[PDB]
Amino acid sequence: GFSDLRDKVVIVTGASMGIGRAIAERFVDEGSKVIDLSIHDPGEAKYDHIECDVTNPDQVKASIDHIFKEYGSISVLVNNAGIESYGKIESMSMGEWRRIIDVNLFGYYYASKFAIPYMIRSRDPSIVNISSVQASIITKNASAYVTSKHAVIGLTKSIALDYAPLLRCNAVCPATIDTPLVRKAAELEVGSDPMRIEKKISEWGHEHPMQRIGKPQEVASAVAFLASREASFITGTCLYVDGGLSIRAPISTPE
Amino acid sequence: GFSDLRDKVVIVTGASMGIGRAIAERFVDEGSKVIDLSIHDPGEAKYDHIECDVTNPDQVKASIDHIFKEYGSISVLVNNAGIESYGKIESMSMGEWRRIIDVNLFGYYYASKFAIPYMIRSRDPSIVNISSVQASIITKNASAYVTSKHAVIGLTKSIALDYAPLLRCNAVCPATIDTPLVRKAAELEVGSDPMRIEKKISEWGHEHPMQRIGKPQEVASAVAFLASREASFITGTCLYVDGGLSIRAPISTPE
Amino acid sequence: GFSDLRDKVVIVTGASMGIGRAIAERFVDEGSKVIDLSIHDPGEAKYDHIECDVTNPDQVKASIDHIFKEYGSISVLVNNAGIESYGKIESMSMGEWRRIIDVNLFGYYYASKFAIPYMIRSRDPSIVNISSVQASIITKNASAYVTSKHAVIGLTKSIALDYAPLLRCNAVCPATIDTPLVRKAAELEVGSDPMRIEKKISEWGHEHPMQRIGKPQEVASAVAFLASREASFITGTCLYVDGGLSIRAPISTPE
Amino acid sequence: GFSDLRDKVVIVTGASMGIGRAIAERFVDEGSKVIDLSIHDPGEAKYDHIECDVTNPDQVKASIDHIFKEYGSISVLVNNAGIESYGKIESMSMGEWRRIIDVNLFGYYYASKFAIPYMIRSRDPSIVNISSVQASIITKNASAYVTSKHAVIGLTKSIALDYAPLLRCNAVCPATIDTPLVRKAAELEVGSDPMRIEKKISEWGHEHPMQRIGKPQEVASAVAFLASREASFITGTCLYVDGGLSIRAPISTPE
Repeated sequence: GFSDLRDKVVIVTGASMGIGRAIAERFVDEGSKVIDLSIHDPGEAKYDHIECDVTNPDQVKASIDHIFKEYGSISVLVNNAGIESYGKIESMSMGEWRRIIDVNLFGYYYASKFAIPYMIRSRDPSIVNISSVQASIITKNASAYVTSKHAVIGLTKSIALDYAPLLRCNAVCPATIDTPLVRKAAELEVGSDPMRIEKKISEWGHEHPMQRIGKPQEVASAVAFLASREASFITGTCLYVDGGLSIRAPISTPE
Repeated sequence: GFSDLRDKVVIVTGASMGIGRAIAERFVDEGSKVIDLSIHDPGEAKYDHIECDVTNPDQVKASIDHIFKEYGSISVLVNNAGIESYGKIESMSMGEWRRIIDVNLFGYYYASKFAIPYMIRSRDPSIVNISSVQASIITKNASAYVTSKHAVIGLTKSIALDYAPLLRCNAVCPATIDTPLVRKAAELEVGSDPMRIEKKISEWGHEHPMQRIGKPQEVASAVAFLASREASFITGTCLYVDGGLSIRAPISTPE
Repeated sequence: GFSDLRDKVVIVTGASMGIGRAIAERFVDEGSKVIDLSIHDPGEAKYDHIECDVTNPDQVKASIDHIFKEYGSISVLVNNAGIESYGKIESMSMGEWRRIIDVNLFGYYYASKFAIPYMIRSRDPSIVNISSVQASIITKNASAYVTSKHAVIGLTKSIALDYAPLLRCNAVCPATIDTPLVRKAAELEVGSDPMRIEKKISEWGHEHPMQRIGKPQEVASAVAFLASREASFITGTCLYVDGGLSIRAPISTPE
Repeated sequence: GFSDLRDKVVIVTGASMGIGRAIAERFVDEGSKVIDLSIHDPGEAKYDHIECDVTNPDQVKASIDHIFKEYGSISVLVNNAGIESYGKIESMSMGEWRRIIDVNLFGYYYASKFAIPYMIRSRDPSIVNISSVQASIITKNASAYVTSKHAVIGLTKSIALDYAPLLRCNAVCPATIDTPLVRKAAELEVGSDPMRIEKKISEWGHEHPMQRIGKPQEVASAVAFLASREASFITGTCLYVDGGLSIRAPISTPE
């Protein structure tokens, strides 16, 4: 582990499930003081939780003031809350398309905007944004999702450049990870039959050079590294946690 | 020139000045039937113009519907309309930040969403999105702008993947170009002295390996190429027109 | 076409077949004075040919002096000559691995090294290096090939930076193109049966968003553009001619 | 620290000084059994050393064979040995240019080629190649160096794709780091005045958003992370340790 994360105040958005939850759980294991900002209840959890809608600037600011005055500081902000729906730019309603941008992008902008003034009062604060391997190689009929993930990269670089050297800001670009959302994605394609869903997830896993999809904990490992002093000279980049997906051309060669 | 562009219907957003105007004029010179969609009147111009605010999806749709009925088709759409304001995430109001995203990203989404259905009714239609070199290397205190330009790359890949092989979609990533916006950016730093401004612009020029800033017609050449059949197997990419800016590290070496 | 290429002296290496030949043929159509530098005879061709081994620095220099003194100048150098063989870093002999680097990299370095002193005496000389989409997304068991293609990108950037603004240097990154080499690649996998080879090539084509492999002429179009004045502010980049291959993740989504 | 590294056999090339020495010392601190393969003796060090010229494949193979017989396995290989000389493609002799490629690229190919067969006999082996920020943004008159660093990225992807999921392979892309090589690079520009040298180094430091150059231990932190199980789903990528250098455009904006 990273001993410097102990006792540090860490905020994770959208951590009541999946990747966000594995991230919150890793920081708890690192001895940090973790606060989950999300609309859903994480139920039984080793970390604190605050009902908060990341797209509601008034709720976000208030939740961040509560954390700072209650804890005394904020060292790490992990922007993770996000969503996805499918459809061509032609069929998906404009409302649904803007909503995806609002959650996946504006939610990061709001949390970052209000947390930064408090974070820079701490020693070496760090922000980690969860993007996607789709900030590079993309999927079909995911216009809004793909756009928001590219936008997150731009926000990450600009925050990194605007606040260096006091604060660092990096992104994590995961490929297919074993989460409920990915489970839903499979289902929306092969039905509710959980065994077919397993064959589907397996097909995706085999497209990754590592021959399997990733685990939430593996994304959390990258987040913990980037948030620690071990990444002291690392800022403005995306650490790809994709089992080699982004460097693989789907073209066979003689074996 | 690119002969296949003659007589084809080409829509260019924000073509009343700068890069947009240079793009419209190049297509006119190619013999294309050009329509400018912007809020400002380009005065005496060889291309057609329709008053249109790209952040208004209803006006965008109406404008595009009208063009199709009046001209019979739409083969090329060039999304160029954009704006830039400066400020740290903490100082720029949320409204202004959001307004930059509205024009720079949603404007491209709206124009694309409504033109595509018509475009796929023509032979090998093409869309070219003007992004920026800042889709890779960025400037300070330009959070909203930088974010919007990264987002445009995502939208570009999505459209390219969603509609290939029927329609192609690419972007152009310009570095510093001689336009009113850029002259204004310099003025915001050095004042109205045409001598002190030329100095600031010459400074930026010397930062580019080509030792000068680009000309609008140079960006227009890249747009015409990508919109033409000379780029029939090119889709989903960004053609950098940056005089080498994006590949230069600002670290001296012996000489 | 690009009227500025007329009467210009253009050198193309490895142009007795495939991509290199389509490139030579395009410049001839542009009215340029084309000279093919290759070890094989292009037979009946509308352009000049000089028996030359690109890996032989003495042969390269001599061939370039012959061209310059005979023609009076050199405006464009297209480095294309290359090769490929398959095998894990473990099985392929070291001799075969170095040979691939020698042809795909050192051959570009030699031709560039000797042509540059003559080119910079011309107005706006241009160099175009043929790399590959594998300078980004790669194939398996192609260690030496993939490495050489990444190296070509580095050589391109450095030549661009070292000689700007007098001379420009760019690369073209093609994906699967209909060439004899690609035909051989298929065969080495599915046998000599030309019909199975067709089903194989078709499978590759369908992996590209454009749903087909590229044509040599389409690569030549990109080369002609980059070599012309239309690309006057373009230097140090790679123009991807990949039908969208490099931006596509091999992950299905709900349709 | 990364507990899984304790007791594992780690080979580091060019670990007698600078980044290489910092990497060896970090692994020693992790409890690993470290062996340095270089031509220079690291003097009194906690890690083991074997006299070895990485451009000699026979000596590399012999050294690696010996390590495996003496230690029982090899879990990590860190390719770091490298050199840098400056000069325009026209002035640097072909021999020196080629020598840079021999050490910087072939040295990595040789060490990897001979260690891999042994490495796949251990549990989750890992290779980390030290590339450079110049695999993206480059410096002038560093043709061979820049070319070699791009090539290293290609070799890295290939190894990653060829041996996944058994073995992982990633690279680290360091910007300016405080090492003897860098101090020497500065001296080549400003002389031996420790005051004038510190000035040159401070100049380079201010070019990085972090406002300082990196420390060798910071590069070592990234290497240890990638070599550990904390990066089990990370392969084929380059982790940039550049203090933000690669995402900064050298163009001023109002403030």
